[PDB]
Amino acid sequence: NDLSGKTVIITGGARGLGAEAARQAVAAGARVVLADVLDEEGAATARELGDAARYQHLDVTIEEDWQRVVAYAREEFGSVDGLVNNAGISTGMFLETESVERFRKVVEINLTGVFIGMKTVIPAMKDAGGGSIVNISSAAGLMGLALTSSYGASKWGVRGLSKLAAVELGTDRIRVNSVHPGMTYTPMTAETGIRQGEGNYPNTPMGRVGEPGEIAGAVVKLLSDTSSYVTGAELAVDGGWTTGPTVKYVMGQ
Amino acid sequence: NDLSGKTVIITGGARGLGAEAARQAVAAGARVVLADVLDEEGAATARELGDAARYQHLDVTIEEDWQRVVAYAREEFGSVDGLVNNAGISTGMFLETESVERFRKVVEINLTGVFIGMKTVIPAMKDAGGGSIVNISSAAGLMGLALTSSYGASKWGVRGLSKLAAVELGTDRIRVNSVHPGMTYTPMTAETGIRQGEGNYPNTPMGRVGEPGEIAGAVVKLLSDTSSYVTGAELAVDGGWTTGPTVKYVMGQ
Amino acid sequence: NDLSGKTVIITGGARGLGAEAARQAVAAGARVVLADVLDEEGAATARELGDAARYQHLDVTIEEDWQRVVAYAREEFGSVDGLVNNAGISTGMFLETESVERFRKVVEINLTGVFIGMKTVIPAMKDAGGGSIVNISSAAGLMGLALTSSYGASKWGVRGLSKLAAVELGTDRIRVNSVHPGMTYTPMTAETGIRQGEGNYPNTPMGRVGEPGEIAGAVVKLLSDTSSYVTGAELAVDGGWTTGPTVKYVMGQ
Amino acid sequence: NDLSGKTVIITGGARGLGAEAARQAVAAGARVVLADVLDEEGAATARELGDAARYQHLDVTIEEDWQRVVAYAREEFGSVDGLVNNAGISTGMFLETESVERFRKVVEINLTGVFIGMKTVIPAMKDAGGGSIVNISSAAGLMGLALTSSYGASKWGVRGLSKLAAVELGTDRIRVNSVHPGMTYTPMTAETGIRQGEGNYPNTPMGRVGEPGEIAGAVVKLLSDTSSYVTGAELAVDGGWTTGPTVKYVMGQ
Ligand SMILES: CC1(C)[C@@H](OC(=O)CCC(=O)O)CC[C@]2(C)[C@H]3C(=O)C=C4[C@@H]5C[C@@](C)(C(=O)O)CC[C@]5(C)CC[C@@]4(C)[C@]3(C)CC[C@@H]12
Ligand SMILES: CC1(C)[C@@H](OC(=O)CCC(=O)O)CC[C@]2(C)[C@H]3C(=O)C=C4[C@@H]5C[C@@](C)(C(=O)O)CC[C@]5(C)CC[C@@]4(C)[C@]3(C)CC[C@@H]12
Ligand SMILES: CC1(C)[C@@H](OC(=O)CCC(=O)O)CC[C@]2(C)[C@H]3C(=O)C=C4[C@@H]5C[C@@](C)(C(=O)O)CC[C@]5(C)CC[C@@]4(C)[C@]3(C)CC[C@@H]12
Ligand SMILES: CC1(C)[C@@H](OC(=O)CCC(=O)O)CC[C@]2(C)[C@H]3C(=O)C=C4[C@@H]5C[C@@](C)(C(=O)O)CC[C@]5(C)CC[C@@]4(C)[C@]3(C)CC[C@@H]12
Repeated sequence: NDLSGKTVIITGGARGLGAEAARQAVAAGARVVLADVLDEEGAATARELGDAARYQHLDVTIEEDWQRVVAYAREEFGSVDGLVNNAGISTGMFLETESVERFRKVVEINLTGVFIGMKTVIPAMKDAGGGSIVNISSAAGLMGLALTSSYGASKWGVRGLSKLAAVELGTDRIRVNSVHPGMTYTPMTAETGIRQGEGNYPNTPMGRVGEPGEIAGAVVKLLSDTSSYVTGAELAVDGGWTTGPTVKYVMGQ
Repeated sequence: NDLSGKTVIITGGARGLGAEAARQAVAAGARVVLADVLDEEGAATARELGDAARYQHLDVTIEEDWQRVVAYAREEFGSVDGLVNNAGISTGMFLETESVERFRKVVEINLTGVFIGMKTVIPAMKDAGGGSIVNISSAAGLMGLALTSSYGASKWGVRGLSKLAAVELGTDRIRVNSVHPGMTYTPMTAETGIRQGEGNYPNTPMGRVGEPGEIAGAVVKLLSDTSSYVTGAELAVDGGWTTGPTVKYVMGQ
Repeated sequence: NDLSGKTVIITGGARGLGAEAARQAVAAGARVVLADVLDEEGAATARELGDAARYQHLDVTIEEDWQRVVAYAREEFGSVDGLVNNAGISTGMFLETESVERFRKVVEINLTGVFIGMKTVIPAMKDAGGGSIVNISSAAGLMGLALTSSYGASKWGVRGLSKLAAVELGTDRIRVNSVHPGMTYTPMTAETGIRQGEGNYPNTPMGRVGEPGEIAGAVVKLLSDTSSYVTGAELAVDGGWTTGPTVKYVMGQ
Repeated sequence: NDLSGKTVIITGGARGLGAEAARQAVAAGARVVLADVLDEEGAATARELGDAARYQHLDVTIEEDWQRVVAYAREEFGSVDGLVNNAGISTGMFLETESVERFRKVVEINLTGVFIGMKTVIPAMKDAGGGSIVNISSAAGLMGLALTSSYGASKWGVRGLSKLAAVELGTDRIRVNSVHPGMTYTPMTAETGIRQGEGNYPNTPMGRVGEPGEIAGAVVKLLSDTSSYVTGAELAVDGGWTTGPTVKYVMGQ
C-alpha cells in the first residue's frame, strides 16, 4: 500500500501531469495544495478533488509567492510533509537556433523554480520532523536528448540538485528523489502528433507511450513512507526509452 | 497503493530480504513460491504463509531445478507473473585476495543463476501475457564498492543483464528492473557488526542502515501493475549511500 | 601523441587550469586565444606563452562579448577549431543558505555562459570543417556533492548539455565532451586548507589532490585529432573521487 | 604526453583492437607483449613491430597461463607497467535463445578472464611501484544493448570490476579504467555487413563506424603518465552512440 494521511503541495497542479499526481494523492488520503499560474483551472481542479484540496496561485520563480504558499499550507492543514516540483516548460529546437533569453527563461522556471521551491519548504519540513521532495525531471534529464537545449540543461540540473540536497538533508529524515517520465500523453505533447495507444510509439521498447496514471503512481509511492529508505535516487518512468536503443535501431535501421 | 493479485516465484525466499518480500507480497494479494536451498527454514516460513505460500527446493545454478519450480508454479497456480531474483552470496575481501575458484562460484550463483531464471521463466510470462522480473542487485552494483570483488562484478552484471532484457522483452509486456539496496539489516549482516537505529551508520546520509521491510516495499511496488511503464530502470534503496559522499567526508574526518 | 596544430579559444584563460590548458595547448602547437575577465593578469600570461597566444576580454554572460572574441580569433588565425569553456565560479554552502540571487548569478555564469559559447562558436567551426567543444565540469556534475548548491546544479547542467549538443552536432564534425576534474590545487582552492602532495587528501582513493597539469592533458587529448571518434563522452579526472568510497569509508573507519 | 617508455602486455593482440593498440603503443616506445590463443597470427604480428614486441600463447581462463606470461614479461623486459584486457568473444542473440553453457563460457572469458588478469599482474606492478590497467569493455557495458546477452552481462561486469579495483588500489599508484568501444570496424563486424566510411551508420550521431586506430589512441593516452590522475574512469569511443539517440530517432521518422 502507498497511503497518505498527510498534506502535500504539488506544483503545476492545475492541468497536465500535476493534475493526475494530485488526483491520486488525494485518493491516497492526503490533503493537497495545488499551485499554478493558471487560476481558471487550478480553481476547477481543486473544486473537483473535494475537501482535501485547496488551490493557491504560485509563480514558481518568485520566492515571495513561494513563502506565501508554504505558510498557507502550514496554516491550513497544519503541516508540509511532501512537495512535488512539477512546474516547468519544454524546449524543442536545434540549440544553435535558441535565443539566450528563452534559454534564461526555461532554466529559470525549470531549474531555479525548483530550488526556490526546496529551500523554502525545508523549514516547514524540519518542523514536521521530515519530508519527501519529489522533483519531476525527465527522460531528457538522463541522456543527451537532442532538440531540448535549455530544457535539457535544466532537467539535468534538477537531477543533480536533488542528489546533493539528498545528501545534506539525510539526517533530518528529509528525502529528495527525482522521477523521470519519458514520452507521456498529454495535450501539450498532443500538439506534437504523438500516436497514443498501444504500439503507437515505435522508438520506446514498450512500443507505446505512457499515460499520466502511470507516472503519478511513481510520485505517490515515493511520497509515502513505503519508501522510507529511498533518497537521492532517480526513477525513470519511460517504458524503457532510456535503457538502451530498441532492437530495430541496433539492427541498423 | 500497490496490488499484486497475481503469481510470483521468489528466489532465496526462506530468510532475510527474500522471506520479507515473501510475506509482504502475500499480504499484497499475491500467490508466492518460496524457492530456496534451506529446506527446514523455507518449510517453516511457507507453513506460516497459508495456502498462498508454497515451498520448493531450488538451486539457482541448476537449470533442471528451474524448469521444475517454473512448471510447478504454472501447474499448481495457473501461471507466473513475477519473479524476484533475490538469491546470491556476498564477498568481503580485497580482489587480489580472492581465489579464482571462489570468484567463479559466486559469479555463478549471482549472475548466471539469474540468467537461468530469466531465460527459463520467460515462456511462462509471455503466456500469461506479461509480467515483472525484479533483479535484486546491490549498492555494490551502482558504484564501485571496494572489498566486494566477485560480488561487485556479479551485481553489476545483473544491472546490465536486467537492462538488455528489458529492451528485448519490452513489447511482450515483460517488465524487468533492478533493485539496489544498500547496507540492510539481515542475519548475514548482523554478524558483520552492523547495528540498526538512528545514527548507527554515519557513512550513509540517513545515518543508519535499512531494514528488510523498506527494501521489500520497493519490490512489491515493481511487481504490482502500478509500475506499468517502469522497465529497464534501476532503483536504489540505500539512504543515499550511493548518491554521493557524506558531508563529513566532503570536508574531512 | 596528441597533436593540435590548430586554433582554440580558452574561456577563463588567464588563470589556474584555464592557464595550464593554454600552457599545454600552446606546447602542442595550438594558436590559443585566452579570454578571461582579468585583463591585467590575462595579458601577463598570453605574454608569457609568447606569440602563439592573444588575450581578449570575454564576459561569458554577454552575447556580444562572445561574438567579438570569436571574430577576433577568426580574423586572426584562420578559424576556430577547439573551445574550452572553463569560466565559472564556485559555491561552498548548504542549499538552505544560498540566496535565490546568488543561485541565479552562479548558474548564469556556469551554464548559460557555456551555452552562449556553444551556439556562438558553432558557425565558426562549421566553416572550419568541424572541431571540438570541451566543457569543463567537475565531480560536482558526476554525483551529488554536498555544499555546492548552484555550482552542483549548473555543473550537472553543463554535463547534460554537452551530450544533447553531441548528438545534434555529430555530422558537422563537431565533438562535444565534458571533462570532470576533482579536487585540484588551483588558486582559489589553496585558501581552503588543501595541501598538495601524496597522503594529503585521504578522501579520494588516490589519497592526493591534482595539480592543474594533469587536468590539462585531458583537455588537449580531447582537443587533438587523436580522439576523432569521441563524442558525448565524459572524462572524470579526480583520482577516483567519484568512482566510489574510500576503503576506509566502506568499512566505517 | 602519449609516449610510453614502459612495458605493456596486451591481450587478444593477434588480431584487431589488440593488434592496433599494439602498433601505436610500440610506436610510442612501449615494449609490448602480445598474448593470444592464435599462436600463428600473433607471432606474425609481433615480427612486424620489431624487437620491442613479443608474442605468448595465453588462455585468459587459465590462471597458470597468466602467471607464466606475466613472469615472461618481467623476464624479457624486467617490469610490468600496463595491461590491456582486450580478450573476449561476442554474442548477438536474444536472451531466451542463448544456452547456459555458452553464457557461462562468454562470461568466463570476458569477465573471469579480466579478473585473473588483474589479480596476477597487480603484484608485478606494486613491485614496479605503479601501473595502468586498461580493461576493454564496450558500448554494451554502458547501456542495455539488445541481442548482446552474455556479452552484455560481462561488459557491464568489467565496468564494475574496474571501479572497485581502482579504489582498492589507488594509493598504490595503480590506475584501473575501462574503455568502451561502439560499432568499430574490425573483420567480423565488417563480416556483419558493416559498410565502413563516413555516413555509413545513420544510427549513431557521428553517422559512421569507428576505426581501430581511434580506439587504440584512447588506450594509449590512458596507458601514459598523461592521465596520472585518471583512475576509476570510463571512456567511450563510439561516435556518440552512447550519449543519446539520433535526432531522427527522437523525431521518430
Ligand atoms: C520528456 C517529454 C516527453 C516531455 O514530458 C513530460 O512529461 C513533460 C513534464 C514536464 O515538463 O515536467 C517534455 C518535453 C520533451 C522533452 C519534448 C520537447 O521538449 C519538445 C519536443 C519537440 C517536438 C517536435 C514535433 C517539434 O519541434 O515540432 C520535434 C522536435 C522535439 C525536440 C522532439 C519531440 C518533443 C515533443 C520532446 C523532445 C520529446 C520528449 C518530451
Ligand atoms: C553489499 C553490502 C552492503 C551488504 O548488502 C546488503 O545487505 C544488501 C544486499 C545483499 O544482502 O546481498 C552485504 C554484505 C557486504 C557484501 C559486506 C560483507 O559481506 C563483508 C564486509 C566485511 C565485514 C568485516 C566484518 C569482515 O568480513 O572482516 C569487515 C571487513 C569487510 C570487508 C568490510 C566490507 C563488508 C562489510 C562488505 C564487503 C560491504 C558491502 C556489504
Ligand atoms: C568542486 C570542488 C572539488 C572544487 O573543484 C575543483 O577544485 C576542480 C573543478 C573546479 O575548479 O571548479 C572547486 C571548489 C569546491 C566547489 C569547494 C568550495 O568552493 C569550497 C568549499 C568549502 C571550503 C571551506 C574552507 C569554506 O569555505 O567554508 C569549508 C567548507 C566547504 C563548504 C567544504 C567543501 C569546499 C572545499 C567545496 C564546496 C567542495 C567541492 C569543491
Ligand atoms: C558491441 C558491438 C558494437 C561490436 O563492437 C565492435 O564493433 C568492436 C568493439 C567492441 O569490442 O565492442 C561487437 C558485435 C556486437 C555486440 C554485434 C554482434 O555480435 C552481432 C550483431 C548482429 C548483426 C546482424 C547483421 C547479423 O549478422 O545477424 C543482425 C543481428 C545482430 C545480433 C545485431 C547487430 C550486431 C552487429 C551486434 C549485437 C551489435 C553490437 C556489436
